[PDB]
Amino acid sequence: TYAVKEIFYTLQGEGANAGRPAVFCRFAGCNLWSGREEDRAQAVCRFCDTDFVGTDGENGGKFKDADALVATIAGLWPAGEAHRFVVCTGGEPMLQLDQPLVDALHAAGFGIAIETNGSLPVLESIDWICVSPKADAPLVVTKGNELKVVIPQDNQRLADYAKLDFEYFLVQPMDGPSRDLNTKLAIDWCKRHPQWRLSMQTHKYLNIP
Amino acid sequence: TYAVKEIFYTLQGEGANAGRPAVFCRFAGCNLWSGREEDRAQAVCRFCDTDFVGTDGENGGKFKDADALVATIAGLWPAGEAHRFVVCTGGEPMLQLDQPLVDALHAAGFGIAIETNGSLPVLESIDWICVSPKADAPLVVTKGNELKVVIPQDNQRLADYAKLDFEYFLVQPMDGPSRDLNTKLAIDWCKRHPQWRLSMQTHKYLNIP
Ligand SMILES: C[S@@+](CC[C@H](N)C(=O)[O-])C[C@H]1O[C@@H](n2cnc3c(N)ncnc32)[C@H](O)[C@@H]1O
Ligand SMILES: C[S@@+](CC[C@H](N)C(=O)[O-])C[C@H]1O[C@@H](n2cnc3c(N)ncnc32)[C@H](O)[C@@H]1O
Ligand SMILES: Nc1nc2c(c(=O)[nH]1)N[C@@H](C(=O)O)CN2
Ligand SMILES: Nc1nc2c(c(=O)[nH]1)N[C@@H](C(=O)O)CN2
Ligand code: SF4
Ligand code: SF4
Ligand SMILES: [Mg+2]
Ligand SMILES: [Mg+2]
Ligand code: NA
Repeated sequence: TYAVKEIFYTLQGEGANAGRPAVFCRFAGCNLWSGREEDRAQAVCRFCDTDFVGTDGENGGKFKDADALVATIAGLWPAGEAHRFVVCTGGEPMLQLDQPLVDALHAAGFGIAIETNGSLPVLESIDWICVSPKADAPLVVTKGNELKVVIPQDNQRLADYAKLDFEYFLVQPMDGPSRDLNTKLAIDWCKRHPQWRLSMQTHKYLNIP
Repeated sequence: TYAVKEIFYTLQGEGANAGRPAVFCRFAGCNLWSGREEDRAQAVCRFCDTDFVGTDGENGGKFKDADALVATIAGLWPAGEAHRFVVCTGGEPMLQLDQPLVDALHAAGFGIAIETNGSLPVLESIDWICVSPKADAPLVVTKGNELKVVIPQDNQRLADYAKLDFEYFLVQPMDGPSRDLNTKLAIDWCKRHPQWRLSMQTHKYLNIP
C-alpha cells in the first residue's frame, strides 16, 4: 500500500538533472514535519515549500500495490518513447519507497531518482540519489550522487558537507520572502568555494509544475 | 597570439554544467557573423546575443602567447581553491584555440570546456565539448559531450541531431522578442521527445555575467 499526494509529468526543475523530462511521484507524509501550518514553527524542517498532505492531488490516491502505482506512472509517459525517468519525492519518499516498487519500476524500463532529506536509509538500487540535509535533523545518508543543500539554515556546517561521498555538491537558495537575497548568497558561496555548484528552482522561473 | 574580447569569473549559465563556477574566456571574432549589426540580416548565424567584436572588454586584449593568457585566466580563480574550470567561448573559439593553449591550461590545473558552433574541427584533448549547430552552416563536429541546439531556427532538422554521438541532447530557447514563446516550445519538445533536455540561459534569470 502506497499513499501518494500527486503524480505528474514535467521537467525536473532542480539539481544536476534539471531540465530532464520526468514523472514525479510525490508520496504523502514526511518524518520531519506534519505538513500542518500550526506545526511548522516547531518542526524539525520548517522551510518546506511543498504540499504533501493527503492523497487528493492530480493522480493522487492510495495504491493497493506496486503494479498499480507503476501503471499510473508509466501511463503518463509519451507513447513509444524511451528514456523513462521517475523522480520519487514527497514528502519523505523513504517512508514508503521499497524494493518491490523499485523492482517494478525498473522492469517497466524506468530509471529512478530520489529526493530525500537524508534522515532515513536509502535503497542503493535506486539509480540517482539526491540528498538534501536539514540542519536540525540527523544525516544518515552520507553517500549518493548529489548533495543538494538548501541555504541558509541556522546550525549549518556547510563546508563540512564537502567531505561526504557524493559526485555533486550543490547549494540551492531557500525560497520564501528572502529568495533573491538567498540567491545572491548562494552564488557568492559557489564562487568562493568552487567545489559547490548552484542549483536553481528553475520550474518556478519557467512557471511549470 | 590570441585576440580576446573579455575574461571573467562567474557561473556557467547553460548546458549540463549550468551552475558551475568557471572562468569565461571569450575570444574575439566569429566565422558565421562579422559581429556588425548592419551585417546581421545577411549573416549565416543571425540570432547571436553576444558582443564579440574587438578586445576592449574586461581583461580583454591581445595576448602575445599562451602563458600570458593562462596567467590572466588563472589570476581570476579564488586563491587556494581547486576545481579550476575554464569555458572557451566567443565568438568562435576554434578560430584561435590551439594545442599549446590547451596544454598550458591543463598544466595550470584547468579543466577545459568549449562552446563551439560545430562548423570547425575541435581539439579532442578538450575535456568538455559543447556543440551548438547553426541550421545554415556546415556541421563537422558530430561527436562530443553535449549538443545544445538553439530553437527555433528555420531549416532545422531537429530529430536528426539526436542520431549524433553526444552524451547530452539539449534544446535552448532562442532569446529575443519571442523568448517566452520559444521557451514554451522547447519545454513541449522535450516532453514529447524525452531524449532531449531543456537548457535555460540561467545567467539571464539570475542577472549575473
Ligand atoms: C519538498 S522536498 C521532498 C523530498 C525530501 N523531503 C527532501 O527534503 O529532500 C524536495 C526538495 O526541495 C527542497 N526545498 C524544500 N523547501 C524549499 C524551499 N523553501 N526553498 C528551496 N528548496 C526547498 C528540499 O530541500 C528538497 O531538496
Ligand atoms: C555566442 S555563442 C559562442 C560560441 C559559438 N560561437 C557557438 O555559437 O556555440 C554561445 C552560446 O549561446 C548560444 N546563443 C547565442 N545567441 C543566443 C540566443 N539569442 N538565444 C539563445 N542562445 C543563444 C549559442 O548557440 C551558443 O550555444
Ligand atoms: N518541476 C519540479 N521539479 C522539482 C520540484 C517541483 O515541484 N517541480 N520540487 C522538488 C521535489 O518536490 O522533489 C524537486 N524538483
Ligand atoms: N554566465 C554565463 N554563462 C554563459 C554565457 C554568458 O554570457 N554568461 N553565455 C554562453 C557563452 O557565451 O558561451 C555560455 N554560458
Ligand atoms: S524534509 Fe523535505 S518534505 Fe519534509 S518538510 Fe522538509 S523539505 Fe518538506
Ligand atoms: S556562431 Fe556563435 S558566436 Fe558566431 S554569431 Fe552565432 S552564436 Fe554568435
Ligand atoms: Mg516541490
Ligand atoms: Mg553569451
Ligand atoms: Na547558516
